[PDB]
Amino acid sequence: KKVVLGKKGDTVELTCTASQKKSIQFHWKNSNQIKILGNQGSFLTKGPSKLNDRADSRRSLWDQGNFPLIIKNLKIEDSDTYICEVEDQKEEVQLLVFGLTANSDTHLLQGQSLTLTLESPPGSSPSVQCRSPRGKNIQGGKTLSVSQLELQDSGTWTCTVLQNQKKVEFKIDIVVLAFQKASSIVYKKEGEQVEFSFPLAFTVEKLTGSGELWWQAERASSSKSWITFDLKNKEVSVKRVTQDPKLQMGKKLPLHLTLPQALPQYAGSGNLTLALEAKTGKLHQEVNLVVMRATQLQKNLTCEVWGPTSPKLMLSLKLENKEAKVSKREKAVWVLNPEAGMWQCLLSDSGQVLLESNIKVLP
Repeated sequence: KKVVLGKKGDTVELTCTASQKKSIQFHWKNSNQIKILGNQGSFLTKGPSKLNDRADSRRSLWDQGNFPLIIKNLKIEDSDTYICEVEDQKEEVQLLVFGLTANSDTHLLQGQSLTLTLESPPGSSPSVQCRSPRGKNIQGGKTLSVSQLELQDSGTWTCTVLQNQKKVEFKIDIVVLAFQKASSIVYKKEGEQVEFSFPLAFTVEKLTGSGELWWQAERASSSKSWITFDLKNKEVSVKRVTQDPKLQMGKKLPLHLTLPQALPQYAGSGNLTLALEAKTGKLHQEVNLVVMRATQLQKNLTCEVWGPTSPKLMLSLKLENKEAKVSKREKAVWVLNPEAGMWQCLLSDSGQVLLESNIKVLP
């Protein structure tokens, strides 16, 4: 009742051993008495089975009393019981051949699904467990499906098939393209020339990609504001659009959404959607910009932080020398009546300083 598990397209070696270390008559048959292979003296014979072109022995072991059935390029339909007849005795082995394929041979996107399908012989009911590089585990029988892939799922998945207390292992390479950042965030001040950056992971491929960035300026519901770009290899180019501010873009693959001067109205969220192909999908990665404006009215001052600020942060204005001239939790604080000193406006949260903008007072 011996059981051997094979992999589709692999080779297997089914063993037969005589009592004595000498070459004797042996023959391999299947469960329907179809001759696979045997010897005639020292010679190999092959029977009229469907295995004929893929069956062999190792004749260098026959003088050792070993008469193996080697089957290459295993097919699912090679699953059968095989019998070696040697010295008036029968040695029985059940071969079960499995195959395991991803439903996609092409690179996948983050958030897209992955489905593995186990090819199995009639009358077998195996369990399957597969594990991604990140440790994601999926279990099943015929089909195993992960709803949403993570970037960290890219690489070699290891799948174990369990059948008859035996197991066999499949390694499947999964390739997906994903952004290397979720919410990028830049804290600048009325003036500071803003830069943004969203990287990928090299790739080639033909006619392949273009999308655009969308922005929700703070208060200025005046949306539909954007920039459109087409890509091909290490070549990028603005399809058209931009307008509104002077956003400049690069000619080179490592995308740099440039914002000439960080003016106050350019604060808010944004989604940079990328979508290429062969068998498309669309990447996304968030973008956000905050601005701080430290400016003394007349003999009295004020400063304010626009954009995506947290209801957890604080703002403060002091003349650096001495401590807190005004501390608070909001985006538009004021300090009426300042004294000479190179004042610092401070935006943070918890403790670590986020935005810092210096400015002096006169008398």
